[PDB]
Amino acid sequence: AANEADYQAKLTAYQTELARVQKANADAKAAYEAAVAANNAANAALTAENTAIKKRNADAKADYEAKLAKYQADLAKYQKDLADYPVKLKAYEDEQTSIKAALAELEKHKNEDGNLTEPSAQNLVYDLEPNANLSLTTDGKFLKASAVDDAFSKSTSKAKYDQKILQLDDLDITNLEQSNDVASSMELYGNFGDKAGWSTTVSNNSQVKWGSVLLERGQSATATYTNLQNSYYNGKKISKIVYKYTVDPKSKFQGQKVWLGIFTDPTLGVFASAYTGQVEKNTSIFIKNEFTFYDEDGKPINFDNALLSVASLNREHNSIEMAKDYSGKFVKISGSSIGEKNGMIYATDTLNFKQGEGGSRWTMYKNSQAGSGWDSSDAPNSWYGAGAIKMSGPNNYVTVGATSATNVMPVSDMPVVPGKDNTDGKKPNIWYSLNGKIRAVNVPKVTKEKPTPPVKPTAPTKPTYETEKPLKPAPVAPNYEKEPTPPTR
Ligand SMILES: [Ca+2]
Repeated sequence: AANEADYQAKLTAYQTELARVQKANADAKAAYEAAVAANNAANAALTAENTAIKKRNADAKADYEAKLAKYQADLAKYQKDLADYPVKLKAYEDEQTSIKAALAELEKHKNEDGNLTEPSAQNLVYDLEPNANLSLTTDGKFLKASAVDDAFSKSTSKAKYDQKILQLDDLDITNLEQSNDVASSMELYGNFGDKAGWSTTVSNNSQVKWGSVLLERGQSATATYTNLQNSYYNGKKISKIVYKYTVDPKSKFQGQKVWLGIFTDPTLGVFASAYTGQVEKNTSIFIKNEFTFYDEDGKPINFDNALLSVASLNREHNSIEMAKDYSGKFVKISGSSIGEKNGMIYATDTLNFKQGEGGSRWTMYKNSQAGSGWDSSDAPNSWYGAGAIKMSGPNNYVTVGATSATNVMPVSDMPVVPGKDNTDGKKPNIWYSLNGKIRAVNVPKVTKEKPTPPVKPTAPTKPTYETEKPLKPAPVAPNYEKEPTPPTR
């Protein structure tokens, strides 16, 4: 019995100790598991973070190399321009000095025939653009090329048409006023394509193409000319021109419609007509012109006394072609029949159709007389029917048109041409163009652009790389203590 009691006492001690050791390990395991949880959360986040870090460094690297490609190019252009700067500037200064001297010399002849009364250089080179592209908007009607062709083949222009000639001033617009003549967009017509061997009254040294529209008073067509290759302002390339043509409500042509033929070559101008087959007395047709020239960057060019040519201002015994309501200042060419009166530019004192008639000095068309044929782009004395307008600013305008003489002055103030009636009706149409082809003689031209100081590009900011962090090592397994040995009797 004594042993048994002893054994039981030892047994109790064992059981209690065993319990302690177990609870101790259980708590030890609880901690280990908690450590494992944290370690796993740390690595999981560390992995996802390292992956992200890997991505960012890749992007930063790529974006950087992308900036270097652009930099490498801009830097190459900068160094090149800086190298050329002095040579370009020299050409500029040299020409400016040359122009200054030419102008001083011209001062001595400013009152001689063909000379601009107020000596000036022409900083606007704008006179030939055969490859120009035309795009039109309008609040009027676009006319099918086939409709224009059919119109030329009928009525008053038929005789010429059958002779392979497109006589614009004979075109009867009566046949362009039907709904079936309206096109869904601009269409070109002229002596090209299947009519490449035909003649037109617009030019006799080149093929011409034009888009057509039918407009009423107050309606307009806005032409955007691009792909210009030979035009400049102060030597800087002119890449685009936006020109808006509006039918002047004050036009007195009979009827409500006007045919507008806009040539793809902007320097060729436009043909405007309300001619319906018969001449009209007390008639007129005026077209308002609003235009802006743009540089290569699409920025409007702010003219500084550019010279706009206003030529071929015909004045017959019963008809006056004129320019009015214009921006800028009129500059007269000495000896020219063209002057300014009552805010209008035209042959103010004499006619200019035939020498000896109405005080005209020369005949507009070629004949047996010396100096005849002044009305042509190449005539040496084409200045006889021309003048100029000095313009400044990015937005300029001028209204050009033809009107019966009786609308401008009483018959009593008119030149008399024996055998001709000054009240004779006329056709309400006109061809005209506004460009930089000044007809005055020896006008100095600006061809060298003043270079701007090259702007050095900035090397791209170095990429910011981040390092990936080392993954955390797993927790160490705890060393659980042994359990006591049960006692024996
Ligand atoms: Ca003319």
